[PDB]
Amino acid sequence: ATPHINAQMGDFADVVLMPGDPLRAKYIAENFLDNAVQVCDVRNMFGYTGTYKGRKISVMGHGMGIPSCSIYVTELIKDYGVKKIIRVGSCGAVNEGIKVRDVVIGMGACTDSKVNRIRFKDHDFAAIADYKMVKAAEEAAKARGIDVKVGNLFSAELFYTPDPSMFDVMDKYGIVGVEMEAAGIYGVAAEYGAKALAICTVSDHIKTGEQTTSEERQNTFNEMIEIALDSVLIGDQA
Amino acid sequence: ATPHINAQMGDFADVVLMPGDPLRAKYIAENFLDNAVQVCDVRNMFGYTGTYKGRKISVMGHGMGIPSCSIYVTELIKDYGVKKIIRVGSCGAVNEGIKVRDVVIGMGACTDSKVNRIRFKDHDFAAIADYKMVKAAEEAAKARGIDVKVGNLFSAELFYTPDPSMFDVMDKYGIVGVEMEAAGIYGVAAEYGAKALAICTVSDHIKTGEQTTSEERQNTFNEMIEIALDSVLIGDQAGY
Amino acid sequence: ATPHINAQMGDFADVVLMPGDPLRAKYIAENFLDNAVQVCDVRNMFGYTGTYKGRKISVMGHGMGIPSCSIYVTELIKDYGVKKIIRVGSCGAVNEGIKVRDVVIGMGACTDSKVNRIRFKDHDFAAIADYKMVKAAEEAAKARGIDVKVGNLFSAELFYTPDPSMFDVMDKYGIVGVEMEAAGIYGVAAEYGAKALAICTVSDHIKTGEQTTSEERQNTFNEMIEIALDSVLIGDQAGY
Amino acid sequence: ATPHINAQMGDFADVVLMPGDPLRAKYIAENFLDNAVQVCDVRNMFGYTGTYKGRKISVMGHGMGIPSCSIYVTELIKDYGVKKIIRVGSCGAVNEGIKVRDVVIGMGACTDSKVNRIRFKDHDFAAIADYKMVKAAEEAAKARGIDVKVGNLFSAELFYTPDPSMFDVMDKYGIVGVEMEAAGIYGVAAEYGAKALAICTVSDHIKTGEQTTSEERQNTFNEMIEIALDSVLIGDQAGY
Amino acid sequence: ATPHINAQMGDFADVVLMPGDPLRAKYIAENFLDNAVQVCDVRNMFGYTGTYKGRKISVMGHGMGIPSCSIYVTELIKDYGVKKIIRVGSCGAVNEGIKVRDVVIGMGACTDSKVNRIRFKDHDFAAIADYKMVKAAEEAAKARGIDVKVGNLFSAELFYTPDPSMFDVMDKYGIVGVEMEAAGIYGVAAEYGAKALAICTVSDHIKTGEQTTSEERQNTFNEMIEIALDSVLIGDQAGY
Amino acid sequence: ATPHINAQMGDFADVVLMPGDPLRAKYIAENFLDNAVQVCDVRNMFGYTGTYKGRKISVMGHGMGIPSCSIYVTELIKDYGVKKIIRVGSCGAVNEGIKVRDVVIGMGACTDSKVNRIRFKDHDFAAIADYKMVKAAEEAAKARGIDVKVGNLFSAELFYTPDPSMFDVMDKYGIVGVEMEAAGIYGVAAEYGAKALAICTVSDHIKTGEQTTSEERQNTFNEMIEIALDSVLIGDQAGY
Ligand SMILES: O=c1[nH]cnc2c(C[N@@H+]3C[C@H](CO)[C@@H](O)C3)c[nH]c12
Ligand SMILES: O=c1[nH]cnc2c(C[N@@H+]3C[C@H](CO)[C@@H](O)C3)c[nH]c12
Ligand SMILES: O=c1[nH]cnc2c(C[N@@H+]3C[C@H](CO)[C@@H](O)C3)c[nH]c12
Ligand SMILES: O=c1[nH]cnc2c(C[N@@H+]3C[C@H](CO)[C@@H](O)C3)c[nH]c12
Ligand SMILES: O=c1[nH]cnc2c(C[N@@H+]3C[C@H](CO)[C@@H](O)C3)c[nH]c12
Ligand SMILES: O=c1[nH]cnc2c(C[N@@H+]3C[C@H](CO)[C@@H](O)C3)c[nH]c12
Repeated sequence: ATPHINAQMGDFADVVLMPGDPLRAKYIAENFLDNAVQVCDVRNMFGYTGTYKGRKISVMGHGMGIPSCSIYVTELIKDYGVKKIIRVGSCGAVNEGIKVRDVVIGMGACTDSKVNRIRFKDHDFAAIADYKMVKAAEEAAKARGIDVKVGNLFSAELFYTPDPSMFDVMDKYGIVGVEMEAAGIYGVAAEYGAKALAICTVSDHIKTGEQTTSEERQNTFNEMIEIALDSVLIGDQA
Repeated sequence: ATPHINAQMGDFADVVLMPGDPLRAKYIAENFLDNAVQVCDVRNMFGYTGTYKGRKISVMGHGMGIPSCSIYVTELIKDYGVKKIIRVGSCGAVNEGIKVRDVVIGMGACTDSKVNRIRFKDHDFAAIADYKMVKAAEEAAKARGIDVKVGNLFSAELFYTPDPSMFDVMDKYGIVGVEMEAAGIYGVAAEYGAKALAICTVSDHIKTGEQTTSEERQNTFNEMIEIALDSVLIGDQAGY
Repeated sequence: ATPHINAQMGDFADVVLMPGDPLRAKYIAENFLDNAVQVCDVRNMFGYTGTYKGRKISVMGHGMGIPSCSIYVTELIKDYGVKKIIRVGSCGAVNEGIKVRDVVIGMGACTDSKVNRIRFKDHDFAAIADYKMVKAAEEAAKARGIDVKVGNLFSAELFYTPDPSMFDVMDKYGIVGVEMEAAGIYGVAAEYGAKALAICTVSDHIKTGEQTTSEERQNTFNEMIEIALDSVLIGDQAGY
Repeated sequence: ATPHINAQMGDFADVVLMPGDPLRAKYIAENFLDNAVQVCDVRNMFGYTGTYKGRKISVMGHGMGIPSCSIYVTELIKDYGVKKIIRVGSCGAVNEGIKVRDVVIGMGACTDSKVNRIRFKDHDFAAIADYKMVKAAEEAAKARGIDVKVGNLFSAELFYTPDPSMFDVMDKYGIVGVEMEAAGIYGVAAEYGAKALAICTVSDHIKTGEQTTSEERQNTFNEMIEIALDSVLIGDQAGY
Repeated sequence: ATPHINAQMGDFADVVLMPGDPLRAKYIAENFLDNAVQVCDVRNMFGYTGTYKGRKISVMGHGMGIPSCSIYVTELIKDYGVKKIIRVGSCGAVNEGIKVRDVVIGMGACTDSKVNRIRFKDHDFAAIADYKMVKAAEEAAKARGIDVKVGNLFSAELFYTPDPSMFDVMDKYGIVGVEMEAAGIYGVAAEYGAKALAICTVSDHIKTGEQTTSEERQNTFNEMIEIALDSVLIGDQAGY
Repeated sequence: ATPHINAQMGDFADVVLMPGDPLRAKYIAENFLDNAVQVCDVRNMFGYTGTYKGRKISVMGHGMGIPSCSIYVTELIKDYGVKKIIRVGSCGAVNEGIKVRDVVIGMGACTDSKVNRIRFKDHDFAAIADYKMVKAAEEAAKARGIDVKVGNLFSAELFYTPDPSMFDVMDKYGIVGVEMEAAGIYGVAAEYGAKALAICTVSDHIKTGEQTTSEERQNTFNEMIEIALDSVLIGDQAGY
């Protein structure tokens, strides 16, 4: 066991879906997997393993923000043999053409965190997803007739930002959604030589102020989950 | 409600103890407070309000790392009228003379986060506790005969750091414990005009490799909790 | 006319292939395009427009390094209506699994340049290609039976670097090739609302020392050219 | 013996009061210590040793600015065996409720200098005073009925700042005074394993433009001296 | 041969004039040198060697921007035995009193590039010319009755800058011209132990918007060439 | 009067020589100027005005380090009408061919200070001397048969540096002397539109350990004083 995960090697599948909300992981396990079993619950950070169409798949919360998800992702990779991480998150939109409930896929993630500069000799690391995982997710979406935008996320350090003018800069630069984790997840994946992807559902609009309820974020973002799960199967086939 | 707390204004006391672990907050509420009631549970981040020797006090988890605790601390101050935050955390020691289960108090907190540079025009903001809160914590510890070191914490971004040589730099500079939150909490406190303090129990020795179990971290760090709660009463005194 | 391009609006197609070397552009126009006409030659930076399998396409050199290519790409987009840029470059390999003449596609581009920090309030801009352009290139490669790797490039400021230890960091982080341009091109595309992709042919192995000749770089990297041109046709398909 | 101090080991007490102004050091020695003797004068930077209530105490100027004071503080600690440094300085107020002649105590010191980034791998070092020294000064002030604010100083590089908008930022973040030294002194004390504290008298109001005369700064800031001296005796107590 | 220069040792003189434009190099070689022969042409980057009043002199393009010119200048110095580089460039004026066709000499060059930080442990390297080269050029100009301003250039990374407000900062600080190369050439010269100088003719006024044609930049900036060539002879003198 | 200078407009000449050490300023005034009178003495920072060969000249200490000298030089320029500042300092050598007592001239000054980044939007300001002042000083030296090196100083923040490996980088980049002021003085001069120069006598060798005494630094660096004063008269010449 680790300080953060009360599980043993083998308890996780080699692919893990990760929302920041452990109650969304519970929702995913109970409603999309067969034979689901809870495998960890330290700090209430619930993780589960079950099967989807014959395929062993895990789902586990990562908490909010880069330093939180970095602990969980690093442990899964280095202690539990995990090969692929798919973050299944929420995000706030800054572009007028991107609506609440749209699904976006972060091929890259910008950030105002220092973590990748710490890794990368204070130069610019382009925090990117694994291409084949991006392609598999886009393809899974198309097959279900779900529209997705593939582009840059922005992984924010401060949800309550003292610099809101930066949202306009994000919009100008084509950022598809604001969250707080992907750039960190992609940094860990590169560091440890694993593969990662972040898929998010727009849960609020930073410009219009439109919101979803805590309950909707927890229980109703089903399209991203279907896309994520199908993309796992597509990945196995190639 | 806010996106992260399903409570109403008035539901929290004006002072809140905050461990990173919502199960530690549950433990504190159930074992140290009278009249305890759970006031929130979004994302499993449990928060409670009760009384300690008659004084209304809340306790709530803040999650791990600066971006997480910044969310919760900001909301408590700006949305729930909270005046004082006492982080009751764990930490790793870098100094050979600081032992697992030692209690330390962060008058200041160093960090490798960018959050305070973002706030402070890319200059060095010294992330500090409120002085009277520090003094009250130290004097609560003295009364109970619990030894404490008061000094600099280091709030790390990366628990699994790619730069372990930094630990010896921290030690050379007198850092008393490594955690992942205080510098962010002190930044929010200054930005929003409130007061904060971080008190931590050493749960790991970073030099030797010693690590307490998950369960120990959750339910057995009683000294810091006693100090924290007594410090609230001390700090309430007229003219303290 | 601009200071760097003596051409008229309309003289370029809405897609432009850009090698660093204006003589590689000449090679491409003369050997891969039909009815090519030279449209510019300021500073010996040759550009041409012709057709490929009926589709109007331009090819123009961008010189070496981020500041050079930034000028040409910016002008093409803002002054010449160009919508899509495909850099067709060379690069150095840092991974021993990657060989001279391998073709790599930069879905992202790391850099030690300050240009994106200048644009992006000193934060980390993830300099990325347009996804549909990456997909079209990878599919064009497959249709030709050409192996490719899709990953991070590193756009270097100093070819003669004072810090060769950085190559090992690049390799550890999975950089598929070192060049000097993509991160700048991707920054311009995003700043000006256009689309870009960099495909490169490995021309040097930085670990082993293998180095192709100038003539080889100029006239013999055909596979990347084939992939770029084919990818334009794929990218044109309605609904792609 | 050192390039900046023409004294011998033993000439300084283990506690040194340090104003920036060597003439304020002379004022202090002549008016607050008994039997003070001058022990150094290189570069006109006067230092003295005498007794206060029989207790050996030194006072010596440190010049203006982080690089100047760092030289002197470093030498005192590493070459003259000094254990505690109490800066007795002036400062400019940025908060309207803070007045000329108010005494402030720097539990922390923010800065726009690069010196601590140089020491601390380019991370944020929270430049803090020694806690017991803060507490002793605070308590000495209360015993004399002198109000003091305990909080963050801001140690500035440029007295004539090109960025006066930063003063508004300091005020919003609760900075109690602007001086030019504490963050550097605190950085030295941590690097060399000693203890330090900065106590300052407000000599300038940065918002209103009020400025005391050079005469006043040199010979009339008596309260901070009384507090500093009393705090030495308080801090000497075995179990303090 | 190198990947950028198809010449051998001995093909270049020990002093090389370098415009960014290889066609300006051709112009110089054809009209100001005797018996100029073309010694390289890779990537269309023309270089020539002839004589001026019997003295062996080379002229070669360096392309646009710091990363491009760094390649060529580094190769000339380390692979071709070159001792002195004289950039003969264009530049944009930011001062009202500096006019198109004025000749300026960069004793130093500011920059927004990261290259010298990369070289100089992230500190500030003052990118400066060789003093005697500055003196020879200034004296050559005076002997010709040509007025020159000697001061700081600014070597820009982005010609199409997203921060035009920086031009006013340059003007306030006395920058005599903005180009894109000098700070990088000066860093290479210092890194490799050679000597360099940048002399530039104002081709654009950034404040007034006035411009010259590409043809003018290429074929008509004669005063800087005459000054540069005269300065080589002056600088050759024993005891200069 | 200012808080740092107890003099009135007119008390200073329009050129001021400035050592860091106010006792060296006294020495210069008493032994090199005619009819010198002391014009200021706040914080023991002695300043004087007299004549050299009939020319009105001032000499005043600036203290140690960039923040200290920035105060005095800024006041001299903006409050006392000063046009030219000649720092007459000491420095440490890092190159094995530069010896104690050699005289060097800082045409540029590198620095690890943040001051010019603060001024210059976080870019690289090349902190340079005024060209005619450098030329006049070099030519004054030659006329006295005094050999001088003209190049980059390094203005250090931390005399007791925690990074002595930086000295090798300085040597590799051709730094002629290490002091603690020039880069600051040059930035002030540029900010306020005045002119400055730093001439320094090597007072110790950072590589070999060789030193000079406090008394030698104060009273025996005559060559640099003679050069500085002579350079004033040369610089006054019409048309120089
Ligand atoms: O406005 C926003 N800023 C930053 N992140 C988010 C997200 C995505 N998640 C939600 C959660 C903070 O609410 C953190 O894990 C990032 C939704 N909306 C926003
Ligand atoms: O070894 C350590 N490194 C960094 N932080 C901590 C802490 C403090 N908390 C505990 C939790 C990570 O275990 C995060 O909220 C920071 C205990 N031990 C260590
Ligand atoms: O070894 C290398 N380092 C950096 N870039 C390149 C490239 C790519 N191009 C080629 C050209 C430098 O030769 C510049 O445009 C970058 C090939 N090899 C290397
Ligand atoms: O207005 C101010 N700005 C910055 N520092 C100070 C100080 C403190 N000291 C005084 C002295 C500059 O006068 C230097 O040692 C810093 C007093 N007033 C001000
Ligand atoms: O307006 C300008 N900004 C930056 N550089 C230049 C130059 C000097 N050269 C010209 C060329 C870019 O046109 C590049 O090599 C730098 C002339 N005008 C300007
Ligand atoms: O070794 C050295 N490091 C930095 N500066 C100096 C100097 C020049 N002055 C002397 C003085 C520090 O002793 C400060 O004003 C800079 C001489 N030697 C050294």
